[PDB]
Amino acid sequence: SHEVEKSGLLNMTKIAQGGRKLRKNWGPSWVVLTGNSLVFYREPPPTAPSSGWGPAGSRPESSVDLRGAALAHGRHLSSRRNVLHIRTIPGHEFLLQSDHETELRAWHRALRTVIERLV
Repeated sequence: SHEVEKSGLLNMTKIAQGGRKLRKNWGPSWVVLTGNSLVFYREPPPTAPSSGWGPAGSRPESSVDLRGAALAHGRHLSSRRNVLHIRTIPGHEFLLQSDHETELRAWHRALRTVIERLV
C-alpha cells in the first residue's frame, strides 16, 4: 500500500539507469519508503517531516518500484562506511549511505521487510 513505512534524509547516488552504468554523483535526498516504492525528493518537507510526504503538492524527483528488488551491502561499489546497494527490476541501481550507522541499519532492515512482503 501507499502508507509510509519510513522516511529520512540519506545521501544517495545513482549507479545505473535502465541497465546503463552512471558515474557516482552523491548528494542528500529526502527518502520515503512505502509498501511498494522508494520515493526521492530533492529537499525534506518544509515542516512535519515525520509525515514522510509533507504537503501533497510537494513533487518528488523520482521513484522506484520495489517489487523483485534486491538489497546488498555496498562495500564493492563505495569506500563510504555505511552503504547499501539497491537494484530494481527495470535496471535502476543506487547506493544509500549515512554517517550514522544506526540510521542506515534501520533503513536496511525496513527495505528488506518491504521487499520480502512484495514476493
